Amino acid sequence: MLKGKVAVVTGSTSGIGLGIATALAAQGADIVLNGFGDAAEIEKVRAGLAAQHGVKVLYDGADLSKGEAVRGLVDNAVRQMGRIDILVNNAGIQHTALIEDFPTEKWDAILALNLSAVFHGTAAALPHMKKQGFGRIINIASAHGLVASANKSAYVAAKHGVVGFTKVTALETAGQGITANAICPGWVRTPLVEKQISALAEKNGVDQETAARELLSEKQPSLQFVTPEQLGGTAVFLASDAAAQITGTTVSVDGGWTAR
Amino acid sequence: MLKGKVAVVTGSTSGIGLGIATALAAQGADIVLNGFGDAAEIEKVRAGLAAQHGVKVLYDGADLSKGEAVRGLVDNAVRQMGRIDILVNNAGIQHTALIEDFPTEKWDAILALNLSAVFHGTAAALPHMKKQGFGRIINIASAHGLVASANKSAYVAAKHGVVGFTKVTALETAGQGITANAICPGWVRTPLVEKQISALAEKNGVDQETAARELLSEKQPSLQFVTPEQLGGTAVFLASDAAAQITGTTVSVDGGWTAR
Amino acid sequence: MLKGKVAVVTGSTSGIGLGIATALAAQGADIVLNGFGDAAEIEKVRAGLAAQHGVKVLYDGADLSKGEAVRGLVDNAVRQMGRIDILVNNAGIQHTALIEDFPTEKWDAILALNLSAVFHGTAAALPHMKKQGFGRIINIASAHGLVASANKSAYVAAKHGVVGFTKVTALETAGQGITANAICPGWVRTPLVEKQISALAEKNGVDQETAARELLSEKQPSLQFVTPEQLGGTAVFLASDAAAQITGTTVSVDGGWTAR
Amino acid sequence: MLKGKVAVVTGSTSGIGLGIATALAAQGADIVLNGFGDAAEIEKVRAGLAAQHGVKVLYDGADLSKGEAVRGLVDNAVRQMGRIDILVNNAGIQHTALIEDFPTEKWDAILALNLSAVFHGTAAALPHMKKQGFGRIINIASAHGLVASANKSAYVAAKHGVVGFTKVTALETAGQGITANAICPGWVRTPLVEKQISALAEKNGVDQETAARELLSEKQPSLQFVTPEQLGGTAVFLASDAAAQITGTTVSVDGGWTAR
Ligand SMILES: NC(=O)c1ccc[n+]([C@@H]2O[C@H](COP(=O)([O-])OP(=O)(O)OC[C@H]3O[C@@H](n4cnc5c(N)ncnc54)[C@H](O)[C@@H]3O)[C@@H](O)[C@H]2O)c1
Ligand SMILES: NC(=O)c1ccc[n+]([C@@H]2O[C@H](COP(=O)([O-])OP(=O)(O)OC[C@H]3O[C@@H](n4cnc5c(N)ncnc54)[C@H](O)[C@@H]3O)[C@@H](O)[C@H]2O)c1
Ligand SMILES: NC(=O)c1ccc[n+]([C@@H]2O[C@H](COP(=O)([O-])OP(=O)(O)OC[C@H]3O[C@@H](n4cnc5c(N)ncnc54)[C@H](O)[C@@H]3O)[C@@H](O)[C@H]2O)c1
Ligand SMILES: NC(=O)c1ccc[n+]([C@@H]2O[C@H](COP(=O)([O-])OP(=O)(O)OC[C@H]3O[C@@H](n4cnc5c(N)ncnc54)[C@H](O)[C@@H]3O)[C@@H](O)[C@H]2O)c1
Ligand SMILES: [Mg+2]
Ligand SMILES: [Mg+2]
Repeated sequence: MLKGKVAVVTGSTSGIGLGIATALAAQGADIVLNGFGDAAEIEKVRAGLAAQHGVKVLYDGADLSKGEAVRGLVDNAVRQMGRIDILVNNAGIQHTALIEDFPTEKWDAILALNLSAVFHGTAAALPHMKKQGFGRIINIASAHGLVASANKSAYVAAKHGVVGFTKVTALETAGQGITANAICPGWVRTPLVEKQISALAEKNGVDQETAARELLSEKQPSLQFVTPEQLGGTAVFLASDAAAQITGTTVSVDGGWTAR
Repeated sequence: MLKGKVAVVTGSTSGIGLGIATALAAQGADIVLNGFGDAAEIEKVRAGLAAQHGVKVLYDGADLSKGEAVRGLVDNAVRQMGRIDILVNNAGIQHTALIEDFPTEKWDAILALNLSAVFHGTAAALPHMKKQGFGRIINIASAHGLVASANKSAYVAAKHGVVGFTKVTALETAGQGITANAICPGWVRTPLVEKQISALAEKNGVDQETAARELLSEKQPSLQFVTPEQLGGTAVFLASDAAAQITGTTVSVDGGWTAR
Repeated sequence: MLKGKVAVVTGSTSGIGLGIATALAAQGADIVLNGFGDAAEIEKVRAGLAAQHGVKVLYDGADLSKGEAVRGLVDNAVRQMGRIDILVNNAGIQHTALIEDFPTEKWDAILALNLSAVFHGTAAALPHMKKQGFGRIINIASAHGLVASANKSAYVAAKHGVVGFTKVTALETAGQGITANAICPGWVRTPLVEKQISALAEKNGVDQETAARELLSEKQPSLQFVTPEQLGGTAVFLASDAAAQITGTTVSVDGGWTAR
Repeated sequence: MLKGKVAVVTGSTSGIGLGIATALAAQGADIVLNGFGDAAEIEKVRAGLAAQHGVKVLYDGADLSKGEAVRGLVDNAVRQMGRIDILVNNAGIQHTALIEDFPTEKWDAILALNLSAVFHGTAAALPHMKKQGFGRIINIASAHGLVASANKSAYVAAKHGVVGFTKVTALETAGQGITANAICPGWVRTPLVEKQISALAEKNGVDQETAARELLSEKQPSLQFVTPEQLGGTAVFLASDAAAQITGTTVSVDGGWTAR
């Protein structure tokens, strides 16, 4: 379990990040939620997790496109929660276009959130974790941090960068009670993916579910979506003492995507 | 938990395999132990696990250098235990030499046990797992399934081969309720490693613990050995429902060995 | 240019090996051919090659499924041709079946040729190359030495093993004027592949070309076959002085196969 | 040979880029040089290459930290040279510090040049290359695009990003006459590396060559630096027709660095 520990999960107001925050709360960790969406729904999520699991849950609406706001999220988590044991760098965005059609604003935004926010959050966390002699940094990269798809240049570059950055984090902290690893999921049916399902159904003139199956079949041999609950379990495992010597690596949760 | 499941762990009379078997037993799985050793000592291990964890524990001493014995171990497991849910292919040997000095006899032995036993065990298990709609194949590869060292050609080749074979097992079973993955440890201070520590101590004319630290420092950034307990916890995670979409991949438990 | 250097190409009587042997001949290297087939055609090829490029081209029908025959091929290349500069380990075979249906004989034969022949070939070549202070070992692995496909367990395992073995070869020879690398081709339209195209045509009820394009389309983004000519040019590059510090690595010639 | 072709080589006033430009000029390619340093020396280099190899050589001093300047470099190369056949994305910078000490300005500067300039350059080049039905994009990544070192977070992230980006480039252009690949060098003794040798020398209290040897032995099994001339040869090879199906891959020129 994780009783007495504090976890900050970026982009945990929905999707994968909410599944990870929920799993960590279920292990007894105090939680800092973060991310956008509807404020009433966010408060319900926050109060609900605290009540259900009997842990402290805070919400910090920092916009993680700004480096100082990311560092502020971590530093304020320590101020309010008293420590930071687990940092899950999860917030991310997507945009698809051919490289020559890829707007520079979109390239910049994807690098800022999907890559640079991992840097800033890690930089802010590490002095605390070093003083603690304990930390777990868990970066949510992607199958796209190990391999590529067409039309996803900024996202694939960013996710590859996160994988490299995770390795450096591990090497700088090796032996200090701190590990850093990157979870690399295949498809998870969140709004990030639903948008691309919708696009494919339009392009192909089929219904939504036919597009969903095709999207899966192209990439994911199992023909099964990964779930936020599975990814929460994986984060819980990396946070555990069994994973004390798992550091600087990727854990692919992808139904066979990268095996072929 | 793994109540009502049966796990076979090859080479589980000592070292890593025993740590894995013990961890799975503690989650409530029935266990088939395998490997060599003293009758009284093995029986104490077997009877002690059964009594401690309240599970059935069989010992089958089959020599896994012969394909027919490996398949017979899986057969005997199903015969005596009723089913097979988890196969951990762990038994392995080492031999160090320059490639041009490498005894063909040792090349052959290392491939037969370190690689071919995985094929034979997997082949025997899969029809059961496929009929059940459930299975977990957990191969114990190495950091040497992903990178190399000098003087370990048969071992690196076999372990690389295990990684490839794992991927194919996964693709053949995708979506069928079965996963196959390879745990890739760094240094674990078993007799397999102690022999190399001893060899270094004599070569460099220092004491055992200086040789121990140098063996670690050369490969493993954390400067800490991985433990059988940690690898057992890693196996338990791979066996769990959270890992239902982790397939065809490697899990490096190596203290940063492969990150640099 | 490779004037006054000697290259052994295993399995060079046909397909990829022939392409490599040719390209190296055209660079002024002495050749030892090897492989199976009508001895009249083999003299025609061997003579044609010797005449056209002004090089000594020998032939040796050694069956490389046997360790001592492989070690013989090399030593007899040295006795006859004076030296060995380039060893290309290329001979290999394929067999498709589910793991549980894979005959042990086929498993064993695929390992013996596709993997163990590389060990035996290398073990023999090394003493000469080392005393010479120059050598190039070029292993013909595959995309399947890096990723996997369903139904190719022995092939994928041996080919991963070659990649691993190549790395160890590099490390043991580092700085000694010798490099070892593995070329990893995607689909090359040889009989080894024609066989599989034919099977797919029958399975789907389509002509040979619809089957070929679909085979390509599945794996190879460029939708173009790799050629023995190209693989030959790749071998030539690896043999050049520019590649002096290219060691222990793979060169993927695969039209994008491993990129996604 | 590359007669009639135009190559743009970023940061080719010094080091690896100059080696690559030189190699390409020698094959008959017209060259656009770029980068900083002494203007009189740059002119000697530019006029020298032009006269030595009988090709047109232009200097464009665009500061590639600005995306518009990178696109301007490519667009003006097409304007002044008639076409663009080969784009070598080479310019890069280094800064070493622990993650928590790493200045944001240096993080941003490294991503902008070492990663974003690769996007901007590629984006400008692609419409031209697609029109022409021929293109070669050669990205100078690093061993640090595939593995990590402590204290190099921005550089390792950027270089991993370049490896990912190269893959997406390959997939988007697959079959169209264009390839995109990433050359991944180990140590090359440029001023980028000399600065590190100097810091090591002062850290350890040794002379420069003791520090050079130690920097070498830490990472590079061959104990030999890679040369700009070798990298030029590799670039030339990738520009060749033999590499027409080499796309979306890395070519490691690293003396065994990533093998272990
Ligand atoms: N869905 C998938 O198939 C998939 C697969 C692999 C990896 N990933 C990665 O998982 C992570 C989460 O993705 P998801 O699919 O759950 O997406 P999602 O859109 O459902 O969730 C994104 C979360 O990030 C938050 N967010 C977005 N911009 C933010 C900002 N500027 N500051 C703070 N928060 C911000 C959102 O409010 C939300 O909480 C991403 O990094 C994504 O790249 C997703
Ligand atoms: N110790 C390490 O640092 C390390 C690191 C990475 C991977 N590994 C791998 O982990 C596995 C276990 O290694 P370990 O260090 O615990 O070794 P170990 O020598 O301590 O134990 C090996 C086990 O396998 C059994 N065994 C040996 N030959 C057998 C045979 N022919 N048939 C049946 N059983 C046999 C032994 O009886 C013993 O139970 C091996 O596959 C090894 O390659 C070990
Ligand atoms: N064809 C492809 O798409 C492809 C792709 C990637 C890698 N490869 C690899 O390239 C290599 C050659 O393949 P290919 O397509 O040219 O096959 P091929 O069937 O066209 O040629 C096989 C060659 O090896 C020889 N050979 C077979 N068994 C031998 C033995 N026991 N001893 C000596 N020689 C023997 C044959 O005589 C022939 O010359 C193999 O290692 C294969 O795994 C092929
Ligand atoms: N030296 C090595 O060991 C090594 C190893 C692997 C990869 N690399 C990579 O090789 C590339 C070149 O490295 P090098 O060692 O030759 O370095 P170098 O410093 O000797 O050369 C760098 C070149 O880039 C130019 N440059 C710097 N900033 C620029 C800017 N804003 N706009 C345009 N040009 C600019 C410089 O003027 C110079 O021409 C880099 O991408 C580097 O990361 C270097
Ligand atoms: Mg793939
Ligand atoms: Mg390494």
